[PDB]
Amino acid sequence: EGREDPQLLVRVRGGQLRGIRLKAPGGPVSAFLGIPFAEPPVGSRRFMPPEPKRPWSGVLDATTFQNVCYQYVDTLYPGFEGTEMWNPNRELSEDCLYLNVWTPYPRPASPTPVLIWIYGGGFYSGAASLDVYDGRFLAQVEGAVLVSMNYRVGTFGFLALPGSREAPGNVGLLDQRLALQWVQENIAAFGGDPMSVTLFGESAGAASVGMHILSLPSRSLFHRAVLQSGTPNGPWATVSAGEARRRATLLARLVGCNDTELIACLRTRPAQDLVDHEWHVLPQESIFRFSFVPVVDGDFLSDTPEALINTGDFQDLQVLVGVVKDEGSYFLVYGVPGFSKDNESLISRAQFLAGVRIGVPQASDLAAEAVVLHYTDWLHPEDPTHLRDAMSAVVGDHNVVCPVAQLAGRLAAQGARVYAYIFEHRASTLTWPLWMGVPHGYEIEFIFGLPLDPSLNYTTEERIFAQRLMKYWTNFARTGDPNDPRDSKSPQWPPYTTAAQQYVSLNLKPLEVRRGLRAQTCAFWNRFLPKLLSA
Amino acid sequence: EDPQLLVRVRGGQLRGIRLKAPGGPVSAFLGIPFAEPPVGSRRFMPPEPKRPWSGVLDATTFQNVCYQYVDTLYPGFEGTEMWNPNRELSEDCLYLNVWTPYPRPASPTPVLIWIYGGGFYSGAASLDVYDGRFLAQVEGAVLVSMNYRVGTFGFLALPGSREAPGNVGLLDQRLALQWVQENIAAFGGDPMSVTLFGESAGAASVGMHILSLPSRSLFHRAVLQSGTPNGPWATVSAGEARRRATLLARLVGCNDTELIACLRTRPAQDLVDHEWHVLPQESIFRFSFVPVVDGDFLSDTPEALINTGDFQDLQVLVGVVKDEGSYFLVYGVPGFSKDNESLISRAQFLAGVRIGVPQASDLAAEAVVLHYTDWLHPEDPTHLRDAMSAVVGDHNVVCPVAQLAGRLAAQGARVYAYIFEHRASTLTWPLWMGVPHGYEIEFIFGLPLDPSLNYTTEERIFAQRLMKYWTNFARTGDPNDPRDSKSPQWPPYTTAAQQYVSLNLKPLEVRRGLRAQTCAFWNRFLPKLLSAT
Ligand SMILES: O/N=C/c1cccc[n+]1CCCCCCC[n+]1ccccc1/C=N/O
Ligand SMILES: O/N=C/c1cccc[n+]1CCCCCCC[n+]1ccccc1/C=N/O
Repeated sequence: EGREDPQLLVRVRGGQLRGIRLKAPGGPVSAFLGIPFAEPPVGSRRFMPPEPKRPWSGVLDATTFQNVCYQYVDTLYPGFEGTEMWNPNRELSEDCLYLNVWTPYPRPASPTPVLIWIYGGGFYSGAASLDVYDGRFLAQVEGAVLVSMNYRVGTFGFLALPGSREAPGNVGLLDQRLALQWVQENIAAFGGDPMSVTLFGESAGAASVGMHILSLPSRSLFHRAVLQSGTPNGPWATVSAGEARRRATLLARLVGCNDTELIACLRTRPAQDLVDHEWHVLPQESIFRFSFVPVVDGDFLSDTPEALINTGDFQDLQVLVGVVKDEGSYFLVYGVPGFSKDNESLISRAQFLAGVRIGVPQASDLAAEAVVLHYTDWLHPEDPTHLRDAMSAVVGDHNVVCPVAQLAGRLAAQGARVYAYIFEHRASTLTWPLWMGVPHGYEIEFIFGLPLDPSLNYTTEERIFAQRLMKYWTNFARTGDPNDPRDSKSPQWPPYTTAAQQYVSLNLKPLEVRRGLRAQTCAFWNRFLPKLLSA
Repeated sequence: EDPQLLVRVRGGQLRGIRLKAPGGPVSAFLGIPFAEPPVGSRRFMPPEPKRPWSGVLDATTFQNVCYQYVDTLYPGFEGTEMWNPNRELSEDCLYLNVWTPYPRPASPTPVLIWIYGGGFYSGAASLDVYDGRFLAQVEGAVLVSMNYRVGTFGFLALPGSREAPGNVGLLDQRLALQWVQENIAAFGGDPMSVTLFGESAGAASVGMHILSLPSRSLFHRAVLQSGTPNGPWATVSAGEARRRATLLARLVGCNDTELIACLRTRPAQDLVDHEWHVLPQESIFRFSFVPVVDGDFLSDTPEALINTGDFQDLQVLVGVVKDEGSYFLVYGVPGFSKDNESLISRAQFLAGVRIGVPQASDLAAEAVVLHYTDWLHPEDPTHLRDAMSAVVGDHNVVCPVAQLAGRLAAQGARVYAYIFEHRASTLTWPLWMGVPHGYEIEFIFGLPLDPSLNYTTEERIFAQRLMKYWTNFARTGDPNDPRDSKSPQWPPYTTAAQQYVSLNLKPLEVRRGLRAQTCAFWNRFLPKLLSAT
């Protein structure tokens, strides 16, 4: 080895790694980036569960992010930061089963609570290498060991011919699980405490985190979970075995393809091809629906997440869950007619009713009418600003907020310690229009402490706010309690309970406790709407 | 023989009585017959005009209350008693009362015709709360009120039959209205300015006159307090009236002619004994014999008629009370009583909803329950009780009022809406019922002006406000004082703004949206949910 920095040389089960000393505002961090945790899921291994990475010889260079899993690249607004920031920042490859570790520099003397990030991207995109997921700040400032993994998204991660051997489904979850296993086995080499592993993830990452809560083999792999603006339950996070079967076969047809023959044919298809066609398998014109998502395979998910959260026992579990003020807004611009990032997206009543069909694609006419009935401000049913916002709300509520309420409820009710938040601070640097409020994904950069980077132009209040949030998150990672055990002058973040339904606002202001997470409306989505589908 | 108390009406001479109202005399002409007593073969039959009489008809005491069920739920309780018959029950009850100022107006003064409520099963124009002396005295109103047949006698219909064609209680009303047209001038009342007002079934009745062409020429303005021709209780279909009439007949031991003929042979209390027993479900705020959509008096359902009606030159004042629904809960909704605080369980709430929305399928009932649960405190009994109140008032009054308000406004009516939020200090019902329906009536009628009644002085001032609104409305079609300013003004209810005022001790506050969200649920969604089960 010779002349390299002794702190960047770590051994893991698969061999030797050279990480990189990264600058964070407050000092250096060790980053080990692109550590393989799986055999490349290429060729015959596409759609297949991940196989653990075979040891390598010599010192693996872990100084750069590895490939991003093959995925649809958003080109709605080319060159626009608001979309770009989420797009692959590394080469797209199916050989993308890599993970990243950030640790204090020098690496912590004593075992440090590990935060594992699981990115979102609706299960068709994402990458642990995105700037918003930069673990350097949590590592430097909070002394956290932060792990993020790439997991296969899209067909590659989720195309399922349920029952088959060649495409069992949920393999992207299995990638994730494999990275969790990797952390259990290897994190101590970094000063990470495998006995204090907190999964956190946003959106599909949050759904993913929830699936891990819901899937035994994952349960031993982490101790606490943060679910940001996503849940395993809800209308998008999973598909039935039947529907996954439907979509896999359809995608097969779309690309020119007994499961084995079909999958074999899919495995001959070049990655871009699967990507090019994956959008085209969705049953309706929808937003917040993704083609290849966790399949309720009876295996990874032994039953629907709804069933599993309704009957699961979560004694041991501390969960931090929450939402942004405007979960729906982001989605509207991706094909709800009338919505745009470039204008105030004031919509008509017709455009609202139309958006409701798209936003609640599984809704019957009655259901959709209920939604419209429920979200219409009957004092100004025609008011386009209201309609625009209720459209946001419908989509936000239906996909995130109410799933999260449902999740926080069922979890609390079944033993888990649940801390619920709503994140309400619109980043000063947001490039999405004002009307979009705090769209989802836009708390991430705060949790991750990007605002601490002076070069990023965040306000001072945001830097402080990020520090608070990192404190909450890492306090939660350390203890199962977001609350600063030191400073008790600060207002307390009370558990969320079915009885009290307490959750906190996360904004520039001190923690304000609020009760009932959109309680009225979520009763509509979580209790009433299902029944409206039983008839 | 006070000459002020002598009136020649079309059917002959009447002697009223001089009554004292706190600020002066009023001429009261009480018990004027406007119809042949609808007795014997005339039971269930359209009222015939009262034949002329000889000499001087003593119109100094209230006449008989139409034969009706007397409420025995809380015997001796002012809260229930004040609605009970305060005169002999008789089928011979087709009498109206006229209060005028004393001396009687020099010039044609606007007429208020009060139509009492009582679910179409009860009421009397003679109840102390319908005392017309105040409005007569303070406001120079010629106040008219009629008895109309309630229960089987007014509303037992075998639709299409010649001898129980239904809506006769309404025809009774229509006849009193015609009587006013023909006769009110003789009292100094202005037949060209007749404002119908009524509360609850009386409001529904006013509503029905609005919706019935023959009635339209008999009044110019309408005030529907806490009731509407539309909504779940004010009407039944022909088939349902037929069903209940034939069921009632079965229950009393009885081809239309023969069935009706048999029913006609039955003592009045026998019909009333079995009146209750014909409701299709265990309900509250549902009444056995109510106006029937007959394609005659009501050419279509009130729903249909308010949707399509043309109301250009109509002024309507509608409103509700804060707690439209509370009163009704004690009458069959388990867990509710005027005595305890009626803190109900969730279970009792769910059960109460099937009773309160008796027409609700399971799903619809769940929708109601889901809607009215405060999911933040889903089992809190105060909330559930209040929600049960709300469920009932909304389903039954507030939302039908909102629907009517909106449909009338849209269809060109001039509409003023109110919510009445002042609980009478003298209210014998418990606090949790807040302002139950009916309990604005005493205020509108001016009862707090009678110092003997123990209303606070604020209530007297308020009743004076209320009487001004009602009579201004009577006078002008606009409840606003063309004397006052910045008061604020009571704005018309419109479908756009949805402005309505709070009638309470505090000055008018304009509000927007008469339970708009919840009424959208009741008026827009519930129907879809039922018309798809
Ligand atoms: O695989 N799908 C390809 C495709 C093709 C044609 C049109 C649409 N799609 C889906 C992309 C949906 C975009 C949904 C939102 C994208 N997004 C990315 C990162 C962070 C946030 C978001 C949006 N949140 O609302
Ligand atoms: O027609 N027979 C009816 C009957 C017979 C035997 C037992 C019970 N009932 C119904 C009771 C009245 C319905 C409740 C309305 C009571 N009420 C009367 C006057 C003024 C107001 C009210 C209550 N409003 O909520």
